[PDB]
Amino acid sequence: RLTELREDIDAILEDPALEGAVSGVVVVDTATGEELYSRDGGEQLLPASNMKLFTAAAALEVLGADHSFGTEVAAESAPGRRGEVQDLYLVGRGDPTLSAEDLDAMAAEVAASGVRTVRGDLYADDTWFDSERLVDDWWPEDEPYAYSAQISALTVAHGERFDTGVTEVSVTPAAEGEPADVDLGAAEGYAELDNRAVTGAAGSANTLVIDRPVGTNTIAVTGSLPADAAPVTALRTVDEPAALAGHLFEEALESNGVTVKGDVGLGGVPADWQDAEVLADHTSAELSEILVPFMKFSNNGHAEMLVKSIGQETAGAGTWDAGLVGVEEALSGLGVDTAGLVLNDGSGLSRGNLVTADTVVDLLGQAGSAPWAQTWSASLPVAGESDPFVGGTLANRMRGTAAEGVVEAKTGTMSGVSALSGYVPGPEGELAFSIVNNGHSGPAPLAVQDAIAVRLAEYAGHQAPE
Ligand SMILES: *[B-](O)(O)[C@@H](C)NC(=O)c1ccccc1Cc1ccccc1
Ligand SMILES: [Co+2]
Ligand SMILES: [Co+2]
Repeated sequence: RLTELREDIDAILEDPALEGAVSGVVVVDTATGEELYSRDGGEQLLPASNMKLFTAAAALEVLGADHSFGTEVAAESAPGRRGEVQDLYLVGRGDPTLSAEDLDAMAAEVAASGVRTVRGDLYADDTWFDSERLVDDWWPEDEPYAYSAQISALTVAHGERFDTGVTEVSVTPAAEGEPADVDLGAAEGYAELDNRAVTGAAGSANTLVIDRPVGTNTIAVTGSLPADAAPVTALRTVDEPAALAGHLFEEALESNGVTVKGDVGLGGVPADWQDAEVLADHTSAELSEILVPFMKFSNNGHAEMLVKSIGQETAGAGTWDAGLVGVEEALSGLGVDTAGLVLNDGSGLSRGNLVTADTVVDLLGQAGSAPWAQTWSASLPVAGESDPFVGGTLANRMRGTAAEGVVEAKTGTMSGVSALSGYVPGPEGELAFSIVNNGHSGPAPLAVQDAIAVRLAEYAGHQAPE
């Protein structure tokens, strides 16, 4: 095809959805190196979550595909005869998957290694990273939601998708007139609850709202929920994620016969502790396994944690500023030319980011030529696949088309921003593309993205199913 394929994409790209918008669309054969389509490939645009590609590759570079994260528990000395200690520390070192059950097993160890009592205070130590909890230009009004999760070294991850810094809020109706039962889940007895919610008559106005008023650690429920309606689970953030982890760990300890007589709160392992006793430790799966629930579902926590991890590796500075310089650096070292990159964050959430479709495709190029390449591939959503962990953010797109089970792309979405970028493998060769829609006045031009994606899939020796 080539110029015929060009014509096909030229046709797609006029669509009345893309009215008033800029679009970096770039296609390259991995093998031939040749450029197969270009348009505004050098234009600066916000990537939203496509930023994640840059973060993922950097992290792979700087930490290696087999890097593992640690949590541990420490006291100044071994427990004393009746099984006692003074202060006690739960210490995060950036594990983006540390779970309530992981906490449990660590508690069980503290018991197993002799401790009957924490006769002083328990600290949640998250100082491996700085404590700047949110990016300069993140929007305040987003904060209660999961994707705006606070960023902290010590952070508990909820459910199999390892969403950090949240709690699940359960809202279950009673009967018409009667109020509704609200659970804060993991955050119970950590965050405040202000339940003004009320079950309404069956099949009526659903007007429920689960909020955390800016600057507070209070879950505000308000509005109505119909009696016949199904129970609403809902993911919501909390302030100081390490304090929550502290609280959960108190719960864990007491639940393993370890009494905690003092306060729970934030604290760093003191410098005057030269022979600290590591009573318990946990180790996350290596970075390879972590990239999946990260990239599949586009997890902001993980991204921004890895930036601060890149920060700690290259500079010993668990900080966006260093993490970010260590991102630019990593990439330059990968062959990627970063002239057009503007880094504000690692997830894409920052409006302050900028990219170009060549900078993307460049990166895609350099990535498939890598010791890690394979694990990089394993992270990206694969179109039209039911199983959330295969489909990721593309599970419900390009179904029953050439691209289904073929195209390896990464999504990026925001009020005025869309993006699709990855690999089109197949019989007639591998292929690499970037489509970065920006400023479109309506809904995210997903039809265009998908229509182009299928085009390439056919171009690779695939057929639409029947
Ligand atoms: B990325 O997936 O573009 C990511 C940075 N976007 C968000 O986290 C985001 C921004 C604004 C509103 C909602 C969300 C969540 C989201 C949006 C699309 C796909 C996945 C998650
Ligand atoms: Co509790
Ligand atoms: Co096929």
